[PDB]
Amino acid sequence: AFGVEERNMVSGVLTLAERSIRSIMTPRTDVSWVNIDDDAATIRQQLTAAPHSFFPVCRGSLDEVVGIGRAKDLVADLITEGRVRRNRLRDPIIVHESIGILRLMDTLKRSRGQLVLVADEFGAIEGLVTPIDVFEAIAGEFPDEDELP
Amino acid sequence: FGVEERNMVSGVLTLAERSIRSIMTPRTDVSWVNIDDDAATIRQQLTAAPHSFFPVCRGSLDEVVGIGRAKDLVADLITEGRVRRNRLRDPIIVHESIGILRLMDTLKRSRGQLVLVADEFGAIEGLVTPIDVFEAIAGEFPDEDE
Amino acid sequence: AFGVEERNMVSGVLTLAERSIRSIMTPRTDVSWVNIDDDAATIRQQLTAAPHSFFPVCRGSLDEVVGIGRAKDLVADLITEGRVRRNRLRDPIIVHESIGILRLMDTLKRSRGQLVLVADEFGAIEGLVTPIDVFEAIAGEFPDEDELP
Amino acid sequence: FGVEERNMVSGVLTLAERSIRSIMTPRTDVSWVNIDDDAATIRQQLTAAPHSFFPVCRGSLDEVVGIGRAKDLVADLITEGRVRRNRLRDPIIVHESIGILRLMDTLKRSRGQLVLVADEFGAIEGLVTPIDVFEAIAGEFPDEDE
Amino acid sequence: AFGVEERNMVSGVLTLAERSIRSIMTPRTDVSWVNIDDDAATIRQQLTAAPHSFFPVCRGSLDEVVGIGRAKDLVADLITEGRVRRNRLRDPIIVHESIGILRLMDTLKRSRGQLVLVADEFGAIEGLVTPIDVFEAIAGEFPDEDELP
Amino acid sequence: FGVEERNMVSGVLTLAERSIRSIMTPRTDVSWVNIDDDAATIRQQLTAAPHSFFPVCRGSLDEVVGIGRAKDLVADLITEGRVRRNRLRDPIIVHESIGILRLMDTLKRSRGQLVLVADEFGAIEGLVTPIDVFEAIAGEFPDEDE
Amino acid sequence: AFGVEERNMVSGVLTLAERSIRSIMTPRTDVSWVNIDDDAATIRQQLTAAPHSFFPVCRGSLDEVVGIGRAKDLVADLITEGRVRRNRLRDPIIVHESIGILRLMDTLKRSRGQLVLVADEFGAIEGLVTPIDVFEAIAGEFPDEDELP
Amino acid sequence: FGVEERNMVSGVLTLAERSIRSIMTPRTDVSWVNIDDDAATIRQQLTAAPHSFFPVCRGSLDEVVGIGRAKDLVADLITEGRVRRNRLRDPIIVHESIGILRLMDTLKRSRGQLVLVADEFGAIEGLVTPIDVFEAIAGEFPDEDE
Ligand SMILES: Nc1ncnc2c1ncn2[C@@H]1O[C@H](COP(=O)(O)OP(=O)(O)O)[C@@H](O)[C@H]1O
Ligand SMILES: Nc1ncnc2c1ncn2[C@@H]1O[C@H](COP(=O)(O)OP(=O)(O)O)[C@@H](O)[C@H]1O
Ligand SMILES: Nc1ncnc2c1ncn2[C@@H]1O[C@H](COP(=O)(O)OP(=O)(O)O)[C@@H](O)[C@H]1O
Ligand SMILES: Nc1ncnc2c1ncn2[C@@H]1O[C@H](COP(=O)(O)OP(=O)(O)O)[C@@H](O)[C@H]1O
Ligand SMILES: Nc1ncnc2c1ncn2[C@@H]1O[C@H](COP(=O)(O)OP(=O)(O)O)[C@@H](O)[C@H]1O
Ligand SMILES: Nc1ncnc2c1ncn2[C@@H]1O[C@H](COP(=O)(O)OP(=O)(O)O)[C@@H](O)[C@H]1O
Ligand SMILES: Nc1ncnc2c1ncn2[C@@H]1O[C@H](COP(=O)(O)OP(=O)(O)O)[C@@H](O)[C@H]1O
Ligand SMILES: Nc1ncnc2c1ncn2[C@@H]1O[C@H](COP(=O)(O)OP(=O)(O)O)[C@@H](O)[C@H]1O
Ligand SMILES: [Mg+2]
Ligand SMILES: [Mg+2]
Ligand SMILES: [Mg+2]
Ligand SMILES: [Mg+2]
Ligand SMILES: [Mg+2]
Ligand SMILES: [Mg+2]
Ligand SMILES: [Mg+2]
Ligand SMILES: [Mg+2]
Ligand SMILES: [Mg+2]
Ligand SMILES: [Mg+2]
Ligand SMILES: [Mg+2]
Ligand SMILES: [Mg+2]
Ligand SMILES: [Mg+2]
Ligand SMILES: [Mg+2]
Ligand SMILES: [Mg+2]
Ligand SMILES: [Mg+2]
Ligand SMILES: [Mg+2]
Ligand SMILES: [Mg+2]
Ligand SMILES: [Mg+2]
Ligand SMILES: [Mg+2]
Ligand SMILES: [Mg+2]
Ligand SMILES: [Mg+2]
Ligand SMILES: [Mg+2]
Ligand SMILES: [Mg+2]
Ligand SMILES: [Mg+2]
Ligand SMILES: [Mg+2]
Ligand SMILES: [Mg+2]
Ligand SMILES: [Mg+2]
Repeated sequence: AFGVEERNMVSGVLTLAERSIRSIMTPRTDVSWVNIDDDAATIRQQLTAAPHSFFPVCRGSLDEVVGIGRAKDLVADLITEGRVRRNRLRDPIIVHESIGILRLMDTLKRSRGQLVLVADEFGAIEGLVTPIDVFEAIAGEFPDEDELP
Repeated sequence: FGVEERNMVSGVLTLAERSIRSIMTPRTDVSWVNIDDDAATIRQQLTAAPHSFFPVCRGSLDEVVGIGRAKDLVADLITEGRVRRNRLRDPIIVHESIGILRLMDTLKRSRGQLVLVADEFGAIEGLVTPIDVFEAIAGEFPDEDE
Repeated sequence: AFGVEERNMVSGVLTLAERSIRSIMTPRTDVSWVNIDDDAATIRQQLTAAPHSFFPVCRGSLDEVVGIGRAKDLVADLITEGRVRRNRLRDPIIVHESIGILRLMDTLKRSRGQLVLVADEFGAIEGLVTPIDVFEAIAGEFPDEDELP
Repeated sequence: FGVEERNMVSGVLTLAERSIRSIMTPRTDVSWVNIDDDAATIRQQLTAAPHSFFPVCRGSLDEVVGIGRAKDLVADLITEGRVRRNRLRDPIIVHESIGILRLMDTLKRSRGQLVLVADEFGAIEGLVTPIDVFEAIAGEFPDEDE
Repeated sequence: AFGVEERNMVSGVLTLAERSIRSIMTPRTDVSWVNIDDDAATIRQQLTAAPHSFFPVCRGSLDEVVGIGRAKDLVADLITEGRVRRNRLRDPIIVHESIGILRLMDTLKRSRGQLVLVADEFGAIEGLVTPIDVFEAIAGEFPDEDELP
Repeated sequence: FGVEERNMVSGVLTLAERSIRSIMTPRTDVSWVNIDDDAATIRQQLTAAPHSFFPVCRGSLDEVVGIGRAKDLVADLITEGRVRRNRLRDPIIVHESIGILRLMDTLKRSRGQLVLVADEFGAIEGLVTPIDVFEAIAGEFPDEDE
Repeated sequence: AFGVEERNMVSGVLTLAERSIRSIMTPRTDVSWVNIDDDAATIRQQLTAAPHSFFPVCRGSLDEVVGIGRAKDLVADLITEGRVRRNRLRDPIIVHESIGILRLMDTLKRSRGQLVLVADEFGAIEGLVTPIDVFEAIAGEFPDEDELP
Repeated sequence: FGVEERNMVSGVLTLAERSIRSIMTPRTDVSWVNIDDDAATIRQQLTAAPHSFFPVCRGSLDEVVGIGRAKDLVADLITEGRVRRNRLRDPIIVHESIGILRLMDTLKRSRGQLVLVADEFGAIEGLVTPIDVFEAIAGEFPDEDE
């Protein structure tokens, strides 16, 4: 009744509680984030080149997060107003890496499509996670358009 | 405790038995862009919906021209006053009968783009993304507007 | 002799004196304004994307109004000189929101096509108004190209 | 007082009786761009006139190619040395006999663009914007050069 | 043997010594100058939009002249190096407006195709002049591509 | 003194008697761009010469394709690796027999662009700008390399 | 058995030890270098316009070298992130001009395709060299795409 | 000492006797871009290899479409999602039998671009750059990955 795919997924589920958030998250070095101080042309190019829809919007560096922006809203602001509208950003959802995957899933269920940032106590961004990252731990890779197929 | 794992295992072991119809976003809930709408109408639709990809169609849902990314559509609508057809992505379309395991292989190859479910005559029955499959294993991940 | 359209317009006229400027003006959040400190490419994009012909030109923020610019003149300056020519701007016409619509109409008649800014005593811009905004209070919506039809 | 309201009400109640001819900017006062003029001539014309939209024509007013926004025309003239035809807006044109109430519906749909008034043979009789109708109700809103 | 054209030119010659440099020069407000602090895209656009070949290159404002640049050299620098190369600029030739046209002609003969700046004792640029400006005083207008024909 | 004026008046009164041949830059001194040269060669030629406008030709001077502005040619050569033909200006060409007064009217209409002097078979005899005429009245304004 | 080409190359080899690094290097004035403080559009244009693959990446001026960048990596960073990623740069290899060509060849053999900078004791960049520069001293010119053929 | 010079002189005096085959990068070691690969695959290939120029081919090495510069290919892959054919450089191709001296003349004219070595039927045998010739005189200049 069941085959290799199911067995692998069941194994995945039974190891979630042992794996770290660090092991599944998109790491700091691969975070795509918008520097609100960049010029409109630069940001616009970045938004179209990335496969992602939500972006931390920050002032000068990744750790200086002002909010989370939706690409489709950001592009509109940048074209018509020449800058990101700060008051249109969503509040970040942020967790510590130590909470583990089961607790993180509860948070992701409440995040309504928004990425979750992983940060230390001093506010340093360690990475970010979405439901896809957890699902991959169960069912295997769903690579982005700019990742190996 | 241990319940979350038990429930997820149960979910996995019933995947091959459930239909695509039972997990997909149904036709009635599809957000799609009518390329013949005026630009202000489409712009409003795009910001109001929570989704990032939209079928882009001429006049009705079944008349699919391509799949558009909202962030690209928005820029075109503002700078060109219309959706640029030649910027749209090719649709990925499956028949509902292929089952969830086969659909998962397709979704892995879709690289983030929604997959349309259509009959042999081209009628769109719904659409599906990896989240829809994940929900069958792990419970609901409600959209912003749900 | 008269029908629904006339009755509605007459009702509109007979309620002008009761309605506030706030209720008819384009509000602060929707003001399209040019930041004289932005680069030429950014401003040029903003001017072509907006349906409007006149723009407050400001230094760094909306409240820091230097003058009112005509898009067709601004585009020329930006292309040929790389910047807005400050000395070519028109002096702003500015009223307090409390003056009411009848008095505002007198001002609009004298403004010769230029938008009127609505500001508080401390110089904070609350909005802007043109004859179209008053006419809409009488005759119904005349939506811009980027507003719902 | 109360006079402003009385006068505006009187204006409203005589709208359906007045002709489009009586409120429009007449042919003799139309500012239009001759696409065959040299760039410096058109640039000067555009800055000197108070208007934002111009019929763009080949050789004479009746030979309308499209409607141009001054801010767009200016950029083309400087960067390309000529008016780009394919950037012009489609003209909106009515017959003078349709009356002011019907014209108002057209103006609401024109989204800021002037409406041309022309006869059946294409002769341009004048043009009209919402301001021209508003003046019939509320009195004059003189242009910069009036 | 001679007609209206000759008579007009002879009149022009016989009034040169009475006319001021101010009356023939391109005035300050119409000087096209490059701000070395502008970004490459802005300057490049300015150079192609202008009909002129030589440009004062200045730091922040017209009066802060660093040298005179040749458009064809400037464009090359801007594309390949992203900035104007200061050491490639030519030294400015500068006169006071009071020297009169006959003396200015001697200077123009020595300027080898380069525009001459007209400045006051405090270094404020009042305008610029080339042989065309003097010739126009004799023979009538030779308008630029962006001037009325 | 008074000599400068006397000499300039004498110059004016002999203009209608002098030939275009006698004031033009002769064929042998024409700087022209061979569109078939490699980009580095043309770039070097453009910086080395003092002139701003160049006939752009295919293989030989008489095979004129258009007139190019150095600042435009340079950008094309760097970004495209070649001269873009469709960016060139239309040549203005006169016969040497028209005389200086008529040539002056042409130069006034050329808006800064050099005028070519050619025979009926298309052979380029030289070129002329307002400076060449001015020199006939006022004495030499030597180029950087003269 | 041997002809003019061989004789010339042999002469070249027998004079290497007498020639200076200064005589073969690309001099300071012709170094193509990336200013990490420039905007993405400017740098991108510079990278495509130059025939070179490796570039010193510097902060504000050539002497302030942060590392050596590979064009293909830089372009990717600039498009997707809007800036050069400093941590992806290679460490510079730097020699003093006095070491002579034979010693420099040993260094070039170890540089694995990366250009070698020539600098004084105070860190002023005098030029840069690759194996092509040495080979030209033996076998004659191999001009770049933007150099005379 | 004096040995480096002696060895280099020996190298020079055996150039005309050595084959192109003996100095070229052989077919098996050619890095080439398959234009039909997906963008992420090509992007990874380009960053991983130490080389700057790549033959760009359709399906197999012999099906050469053009030569691409990595920095240009990368930009196209990110902005367009594919290699733009019309941006590629024309290949320079020689037969292995022409010998090293003649090849050096070709390399001097190639302006930095690799030269392909192919047979009369179009089979690519290898490729060569000035470094390959220099190594025959002066010893190895190993690539980053060698
Ligand atoms: N701004 C971002 N920067 C880096 N990675 C991101 C970003 N947003 C999403 N991701 C990653 O993209 C992958 C797919 O996640 P998904 O929820 O489908 O987002 P999206 O479709 O917006 O990329 C996940 O690995 C996720 O961690
Ligand atoms: N255009 C669309 N119309 C209707 N539902 C959609 C659309 N795009 C995605 N969905 C649904 O939204 C839910 C979340 O899917 P996800 O892949 O996160 O897409 P998104 O973030 O773009 O909404 C899924 O149930 C999916 O089927
Ligand atoms: N710079 C501006 N920013 C925001 N709204 C504006 C601006 N200029 C005009 N408007 C609004 O545009 C609408 C139409 O006004 P109108 O006088 O026709 O100006 P325009 O044609 O220049 O847009 C009115 O609601 C007016 O308040
Ligand atoms: N191109 C034009 N030629 C002549 N009159 C015009 C033109 N455009 C507008 N008008 C007139 O200018 C007056 C103000 O109209 P409005 O809609 O404010 O346009 P604008 O601000 O562009 O002049 C109206 O009487 C209108 O008919
Ligand atoms: N940088 C400049 N800014 C403004 N006017 C200029 C400039 N350079 C030349 N001119 C003006 O252009 C006109 C033609 O002069 P000319 O010597 O032919 O220069 P060019 O061909 O470079 O424009 C003259 O009126 C001259 O004063
Ligand atoms: N392409 C060219 N080849 C040869 N002579 C030229 C060329 N362009 C201009 N000249 C000559 O240069 C002199 C100065 O003319 P001018 O109009 O100032 O041009 P420019 O500043 O571009 O050299 C004149 O004698 C003119 O005939
Ligand atoms: N960034 C650079 N700036 C200036 N010259 C360079 C640079 N990189 C290489 N060169 C020069 O280019 C020529 C060819 O060297 P080569 O090793 O083939 O590098 P590339 O192919 O990257 O240009 C040599 O003269 C070398 O000194
Ligand atoms: N696309 C390629 N595939 C395989 N080898 C290459 C390629 N390009 C260059 N080479 C080899 O790399 C070595 C260094 O050559 P060089 O001209 O410095 O090129 P690069 O710096 O681009 O690798 C030479 O042996 C040359 O044959
Ligand atoms: Mg990513
Ligand atoms: Mg989602
Ligand atoms: Mg993962
Ligand atoms: Mg991934
Ligand atoms: Mg939905
Ligand atoms: Mg996704
Ligand atoms: Mg849902
Ligand atoms: Mg608006
Ligand atoms: Mg108006
Ligand atoms: Mg309103
Ligand atoms: Mg409105
Ligand atoms: Mg008028
Ligand atoms: Mg309007
Ligand atoms: Mg009027
Ligand atoms: Mg000028
Ligand atoms: Mg000159
Ligand atoms: Mg003059
Ligand atoms: Mg002039
Ligand atoms: Mg010459
Ligand atoms: Mg000139
Ligand atoms: Mg001369
Ligand atoms: Mg170089
Ligand atoms: Mg190399
Ligand atoms: Mg050398
Ligand atoms: Mg060289
Ligand atoms: Mg290799
Ligand atoms: Mg090379
Ligand atoms: Mg090797």
